[PDB]
Amino acid sequence: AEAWYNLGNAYYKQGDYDEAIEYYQKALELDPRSAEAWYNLGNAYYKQGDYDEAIEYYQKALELDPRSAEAWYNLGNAYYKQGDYDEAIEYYQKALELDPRSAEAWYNLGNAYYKQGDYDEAIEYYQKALELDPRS
Ligand SMILES: [Cl-]
Ligand SMILES: [Cl-]
Ligand SMILES: [Cl-]
Ligand SMILES: [Cl-]
Repeated sequence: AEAWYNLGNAYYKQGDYDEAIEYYQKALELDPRSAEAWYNLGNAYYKQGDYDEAIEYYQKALELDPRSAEAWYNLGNAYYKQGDYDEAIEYYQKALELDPRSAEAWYNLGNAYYKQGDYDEAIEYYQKALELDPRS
């Protein structure tokens, strides 16, 4: 499983996402408990703009490792890309539970409320993002 997974990563690093997907799937066929293989398979589909597959595979990663702030944040991003702003808020909130000092998560939480027309909530979360990164 380790050699298929790292072959997938060597493709992913070059932006060869079709091949990354092929080889991550071979890794998972052999070891389906690898949170990291599911998460990176999700990432390869995300990079291709296939958000339905990204969401499916991030959800599997997070079943195996619910302490992955990165998987929560990227699941929020995949739902944001689909215009599902309440699910973006749901998963950004989980990422911030695990890393309250993530300027990126505060900012994207702000952008989900902005897309809903809740501009005062957006202001609140952009203010938190700027408390952490005043040069953004
Ligand atoms: Cl992970
Ligand atoms: Cl889940
Ligand atoms: Cl929604
Ligand atoms: Cl919160």
